[PDB]
Amino acid sequence: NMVPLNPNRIIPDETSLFLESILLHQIIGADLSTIEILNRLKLDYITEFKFKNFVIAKGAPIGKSIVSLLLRCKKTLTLDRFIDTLLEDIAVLIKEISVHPNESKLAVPFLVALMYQIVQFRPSATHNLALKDCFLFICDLIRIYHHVLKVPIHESNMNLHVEPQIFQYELIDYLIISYSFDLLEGILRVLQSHPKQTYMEFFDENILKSFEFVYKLALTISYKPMVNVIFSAVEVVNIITSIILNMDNSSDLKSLISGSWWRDCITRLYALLEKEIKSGDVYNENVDTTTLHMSKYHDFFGLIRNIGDNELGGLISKLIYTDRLQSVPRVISKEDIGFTAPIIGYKMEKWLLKLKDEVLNIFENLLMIYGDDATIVNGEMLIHSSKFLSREQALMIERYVGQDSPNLDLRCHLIEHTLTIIYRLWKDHFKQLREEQIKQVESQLIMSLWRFLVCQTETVTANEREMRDHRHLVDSLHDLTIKDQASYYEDAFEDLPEYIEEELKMQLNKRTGRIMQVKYDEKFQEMARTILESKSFDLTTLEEADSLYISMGL
Amino acid sequence: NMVPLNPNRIIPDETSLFLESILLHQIIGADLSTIEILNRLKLDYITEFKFKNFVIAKGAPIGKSIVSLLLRCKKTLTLDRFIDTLLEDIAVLIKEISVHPNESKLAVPFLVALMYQIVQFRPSATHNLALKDCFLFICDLIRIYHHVLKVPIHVEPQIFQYELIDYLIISYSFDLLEGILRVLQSHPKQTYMEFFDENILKSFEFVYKLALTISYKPMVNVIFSAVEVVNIITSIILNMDNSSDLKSLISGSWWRDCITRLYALLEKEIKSGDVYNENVDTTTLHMSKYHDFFGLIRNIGDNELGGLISKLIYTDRLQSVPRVISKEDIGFTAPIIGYKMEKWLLKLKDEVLNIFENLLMIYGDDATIVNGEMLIHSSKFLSREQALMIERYVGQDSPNLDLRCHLIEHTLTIIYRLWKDHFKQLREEQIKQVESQLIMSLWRFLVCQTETVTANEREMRDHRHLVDSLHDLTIKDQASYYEDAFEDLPEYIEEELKMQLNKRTGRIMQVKYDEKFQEMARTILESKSFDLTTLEEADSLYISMGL
Repeated sequence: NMVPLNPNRIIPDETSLFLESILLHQIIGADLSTIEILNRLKLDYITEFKFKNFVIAKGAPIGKSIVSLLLRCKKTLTLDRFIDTLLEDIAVLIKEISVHPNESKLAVPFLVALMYQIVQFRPSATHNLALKDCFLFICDLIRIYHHVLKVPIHESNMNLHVEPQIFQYELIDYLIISYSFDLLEGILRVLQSHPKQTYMEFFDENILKSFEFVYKLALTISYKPMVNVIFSAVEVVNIITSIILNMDNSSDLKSLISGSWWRDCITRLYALLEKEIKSGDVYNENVDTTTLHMSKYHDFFGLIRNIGDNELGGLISKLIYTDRLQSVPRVISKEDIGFTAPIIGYKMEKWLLKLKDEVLNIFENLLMIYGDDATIVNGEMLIHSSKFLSREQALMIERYVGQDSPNLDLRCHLIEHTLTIIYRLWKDHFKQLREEQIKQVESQLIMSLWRFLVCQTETVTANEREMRDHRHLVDSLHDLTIKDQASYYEDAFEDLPEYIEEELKMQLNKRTGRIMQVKYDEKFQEMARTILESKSFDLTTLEEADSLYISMGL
Repeated sequence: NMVPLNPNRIIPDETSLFLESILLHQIIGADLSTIEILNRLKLDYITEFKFKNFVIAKGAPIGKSIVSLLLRCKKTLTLDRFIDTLLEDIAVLIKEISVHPNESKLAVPFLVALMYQIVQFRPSATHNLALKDCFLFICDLIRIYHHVLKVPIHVEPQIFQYELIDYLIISYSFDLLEGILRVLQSHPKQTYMEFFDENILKSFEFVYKLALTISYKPMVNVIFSAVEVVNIITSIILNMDNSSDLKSLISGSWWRDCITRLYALLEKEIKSGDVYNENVDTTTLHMSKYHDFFGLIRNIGDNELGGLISKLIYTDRLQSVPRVISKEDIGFTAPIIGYKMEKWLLKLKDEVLNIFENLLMIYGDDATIVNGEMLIHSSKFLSREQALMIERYVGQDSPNLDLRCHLIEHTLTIIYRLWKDHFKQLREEQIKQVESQLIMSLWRFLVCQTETVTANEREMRDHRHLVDSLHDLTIKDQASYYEDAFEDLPEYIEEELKMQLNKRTGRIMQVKYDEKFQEMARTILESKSFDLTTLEEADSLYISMGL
């Protein structure tokens, strides 16, 4: 039963694999490895930089120097040390060509991207000090680029959108921001999977405050934000909360994070959830931020996620001359970027949908961070939460079913889950909710519960006769998915073994029922019922709960 | 007691450290990661390139595709297959730029430098098939550059057009042949024969015929490269136990057609005072303003063009054509470079007579290559350099005195083994044609038998203070820097130092030679394998020391 030592192992040098995954590293749509995009850039307003042998001479491609750095500190460090050292060095570079307001700072985006490829090449050994370094670092960089993150909601008269149609530097700023927010996500991840015996370090008031300023610059309630940064900021909020739970000695750091500071998170995050999605004009200047757009004028994927078309990634395939040592880079253009494939809008909206899954689940995570709570959840996480829950009931009904699009099932699963969030709030966090706010939203609460309730008996099919017709009229997308998973996307789900389609006929059927407002899992239905029929609090008037229920029975 | 273990044995991969060396490739003076060097090589004319996935276009740098390969080729290929893939792909590059006379070839020099980091990376790892092919592809590139194949001996007036391009790549490519065959040498003594292909040896015979250019001024970096290639062949010969097979492949015509130009080499002069001077050619080893630098192993001395190798790639601009490497913007403070060049060409002459004495060893029996013409020229070398040393290289206070001593003593070994056993080639033609050289090679070590020269400690120390001052300052550099127990000595180490130095400078003086060497020039006369001197002539030399 020996498992033999292989006396001639060939075990990789992961720092070497890293050196590779750097020198080859290419952003989505680029002509070059983005490292080489660096490697064709000399800049004339930094004659000579050094931090620790990183001379970007007066005649150096910022690449030339950065790749050379990869080589030097490759010879120097071991893996964790090299992660830390590229962090520090590439950062202090990002500063010295970011706080230098007259030079071509297009190294900076891919430098941040390099932060990303670093931290998320070896999030195993990356460590708190340089984590916070790059974190706070590009945070202050985003405070450097106050202009784009805070551009007037509609350019009020005086302010004009007469911009040089320039995703050129628009890319520079936006790219840095989103890439670095994804780097914040990955830093949270190194600590997020890091042992929770050691969670008192990468949390500090400086993390919080830098994020204050940058979060507020991105979720610009007064100006016209962009959806990559909105995604990214709310994702950072999300992982922040994830660790607010996954920190064991939680009371101390929950004291450290200010209650008013989560509050200033969630004012803007409720603001988000109440901002909406106008696909037909998502690639056009729409209404005052109540229309998440990610306009083609500022449009690429992002790093742990690909929401746009990344059309402007193609113009990164014209980002530099690719035949010239450019001093300032090749245009990317806001006008050129963006009847062709509204699947573009559909996948991006499937994101924004998953975004609001993130939002609901991290609102939910807040719900857990406090069992006994404070100003962030003061019945407001019933007000705004159930307001979203009922807004999505009303939208799914009034349009989205029949609108019968890719969104349907994902949205219905996640808003029934936000129903469940309402449920556990109204049961365990039932302690907080006081009269003033249960009166501000008695409406939403009671009738959202009532809507889900008018279903359980379901005398229609209770089977797969023509509720499968419904599975075709709306769940046709998930029918394409059952086809695709059985024919393309499962090693075993070809030649079904006859104990699974017996289940399919009803399971996918109640999936499309949850799409079409009915036949939610008995779990779901009694969740919704018990939220309302909890007579322990007179949410319902006992003499009229009969008039309520008699829409179904009871 | 027991040897201990390790929880996390963290071995960098062989290819990991490979990319280390490769990416940070650098050549003395080429100040860069030579991969980056390559990154500064765009080629407009050729907008179409692809061997094993080698995309290249107008403003698309050779190096951009070099990094491309290096990187994904690490995860694709293994150690030696990585080597081979680089060899063949970057060799297709070598070619299609070489056969592309319209473009300039700044690629091939550092491409070949990359080829060397490859080649050197390991002997055992590197595989002889790949090594085989690399040399063949270099020969194809030389055929593509037929116009600039050799250095034809006044359009050339301080203008480094193709001199810093094709000719620079020629020195690089020649140093590549050299190190290629050196890693072949290092390959174990069992598995040469696949390398031994008359394709290989004929192509080399041609490139040697182009390097030791007797009729056109032969660039000395190239001369060194070629003679070292010959040394490598003769060494792989001494090594392949089944040497009969390799010797069957190497034609007697190959032997002759090479060793004859090696004679024409060993009898070109070594003259420091004019080494870096293009004056009397076919004698003085020029390599002056025209062209001097390292190549791929050579530490030619200053490496004057070294920093210019970096100055070949802009390292500040994308260049389609080479950044000017100035030909005589070059260096010059004091001829310690000429002194080390004397020592360098003296190690070249050493390599020549070394493979000579080495073929005299293996071909101990009758040999069409142990013809005694060997006797003639090699004994000429012996007596000639003996004369030069005792007549001019005395008082000269050089380190090169030691190396001329090496020359004479080693050619003594050669002609002596010729004397002792291998007269089966010899006839009276060579006997009387060179009897003076042999017999006086004999007496020069005979007369040393006095042993009353030193006999003491007050005189040879001063003799070295006189002439050996150089190697004395070097034994002091030794006592100070280059060894370990030069402190609180056991009273034998310093004594050995002084005996060795004293006998050493004596050996510079052609007196008090190693008594083994005294006998190993006595026995040729006194042992009657050949009675050079009759009884009416032997005493005529016996008188010159007493006897």
